[PDB]
Amino acid sequence: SIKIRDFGLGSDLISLTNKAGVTISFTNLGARIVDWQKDGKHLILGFDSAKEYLEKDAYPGATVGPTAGRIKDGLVKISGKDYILNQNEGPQTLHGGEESIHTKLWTYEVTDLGAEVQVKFSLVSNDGTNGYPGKIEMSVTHSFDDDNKWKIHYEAISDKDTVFNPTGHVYFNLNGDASESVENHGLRLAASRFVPLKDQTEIVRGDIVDIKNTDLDFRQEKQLSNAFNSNMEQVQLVKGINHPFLLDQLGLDKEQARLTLDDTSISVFTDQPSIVIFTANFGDLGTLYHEKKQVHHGGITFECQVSPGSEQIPELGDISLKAGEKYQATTIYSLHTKL
Amino acid sequence: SIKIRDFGLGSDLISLTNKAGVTISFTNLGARIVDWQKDGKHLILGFDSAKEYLEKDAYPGATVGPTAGRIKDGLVKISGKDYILNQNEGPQTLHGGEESIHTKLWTYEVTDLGAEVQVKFSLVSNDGTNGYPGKIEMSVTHSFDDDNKWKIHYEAISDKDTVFNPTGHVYFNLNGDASESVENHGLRLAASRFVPLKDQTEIVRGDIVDIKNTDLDFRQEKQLSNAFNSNMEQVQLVKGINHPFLLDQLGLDKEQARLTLDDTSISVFTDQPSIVIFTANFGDLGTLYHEKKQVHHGGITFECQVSPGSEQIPELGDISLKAGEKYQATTIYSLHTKLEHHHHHH
Ligand SMILES: OC[C@H]1O[C@@H](O)[C@H](O)[C@@H](O)[C@@H]1O
Ligand code: NA
Repeated sequence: SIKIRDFGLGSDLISLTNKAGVTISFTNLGARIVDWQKDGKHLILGFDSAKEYLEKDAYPGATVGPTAGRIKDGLVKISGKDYILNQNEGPQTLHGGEESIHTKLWTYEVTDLGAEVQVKFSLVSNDGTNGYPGKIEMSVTHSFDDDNKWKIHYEAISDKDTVFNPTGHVYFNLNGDASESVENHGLRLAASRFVPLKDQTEIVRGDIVDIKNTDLDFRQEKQLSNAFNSNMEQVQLVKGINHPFLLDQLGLDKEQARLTLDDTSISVFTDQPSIVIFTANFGDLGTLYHEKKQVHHGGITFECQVSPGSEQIPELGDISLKAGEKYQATTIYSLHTKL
Repeated sequence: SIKIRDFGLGSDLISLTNKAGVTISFTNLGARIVDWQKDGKHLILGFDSAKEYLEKDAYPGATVGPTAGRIKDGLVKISGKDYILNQNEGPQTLHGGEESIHTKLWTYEVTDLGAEVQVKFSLVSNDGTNGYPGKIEMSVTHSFDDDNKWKIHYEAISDKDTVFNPTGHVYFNLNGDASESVENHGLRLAASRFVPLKDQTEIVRGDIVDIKNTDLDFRQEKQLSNAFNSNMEQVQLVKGINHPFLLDQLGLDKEQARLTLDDTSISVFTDQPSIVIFTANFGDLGTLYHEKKQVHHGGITFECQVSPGSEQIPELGDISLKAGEKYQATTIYSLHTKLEHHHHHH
């Protein structure tokens, strides 16, 4: 079934309940995922109204871009030309700059296919918006089906050469409670390398490091506490994890990662080359979710996209988008319950 | 009372009924007025869903900006610097460029004051959007009261020195039918001069002309047909009216314009210096409004703002906005009955 309701400030809340009784909800504010629940338990983090997002934290579950992550000095070069983007974190351009697409009301249309329901959100990024050449017509399709597969499909077209590399910012918490650390969760991840950060500014350091046999090797399922109790300078630098992991094998068919807690597991699939993992290293902040004080490590993201830092490490890839070219991306979060 | 419902594509329809039974409605898509009715008659032009606006004509009743009208070659000078804005009408920048504010979903909050209800829509124009320095935090408050006054209040603040001169794009048609020309309406307008357009591109000519005693003089109420039937060059150039009228006496207190049809009048008050009037000179385009094919001259706007062309005619004004300086503009449309005797035949 589908239900639509006012989410606050003119935003809407779209909730889909599949054949299994599983419920997922989104909002046009930032084309984002608001909740995901089973047997009355939430699997991800989210607020209860639009205002909260706006007052507390605008990132959770949002579509971020046009470029996800940090860009050193807000500088990108397009067609051999230097362009300076909005700087919203020191000299860096983080998640597209201030007041980005995650804070806009996107238009949308719901398409019911029976076993699957789709919600297509659309937004036009005007040429010059936050320094980015455009215009960029974008759409993000969130769909949910009877197999408990939540999928995100992106598309974009620009009138001019530009840069484009958005991501989905859902935070998972299989504990179903923000006051509870995800350290008890088990993680498996098909990445043998990672991108170290320079320093507390969180810009990339400049190199690619092999994680094989370190506290960050999750090629074999392991509990998070491990990584969390590590003395790796990199873990110590951010106070948990806040890094791009390079997937070993590319392709939407491969389970790139798996988050498990008890009989509940989330599998991640993407056509992207990297997964940025952030463990809600907020320390004492205590943001409130469902009236629950958030704890350091009370959440974890799987941001699938091209690794940030390509400006300095070209090997990472290239986020350019040429005029007329159609950008496409897909990421899937599949839910499974053991028997 | 207040009612809200989905209007399509994610936009909402906010409907107000005052104590007099008059209803009016708005949508967050372009912080725009959708309808205004009296005794079941539409006083304005509007569509029935959000998709219509996007598919047929996105301007009607919208809030347009950041700069209303045409900027020759999309060129503005901001604090000694030249800036080139999005050019969406040939080399011209018309109504802030492509996919401007009128096309966006604004957030909004409703404030019930009893005899008055306010709908405050908000949006942020990011720095550099369509070439405009920002960011610009904007808000438009549409309000309706028990006295039948519909008021629009604009507010804005920029992080950088920029330009700002927005307007409301409502179209009136007292016939309550798009297929009926407004040439049968009576018009009174407190303006002695107007700004002629150079040619079909519609940029300003460069001069200010005195229209007293011409077919464009409405200081004393006259039927619109007088204008429509005129062969004055300017009328012929645009096939009707599509010009800025320089108000003679400024001030929010003065009735600058009055549009009448029989027993109904719409009075216009504003704190702006000019009123740009466009009479839906669409020829046989025939856009469908409520299943009625719109006729040439099947509507009229009163866009209150600083006149367009100040780039070329400095005398018109200064639409610049200094960083940190707060912009405000107020326009009011008031509805009356039997204000005067208007008994004609066309
Ligand atoms: O689409 C509506 C537009 O039509 C043009 O002919 C007018 O000059 C514009 O001012 C008006 O907003
Ligand atoms: Na809504």
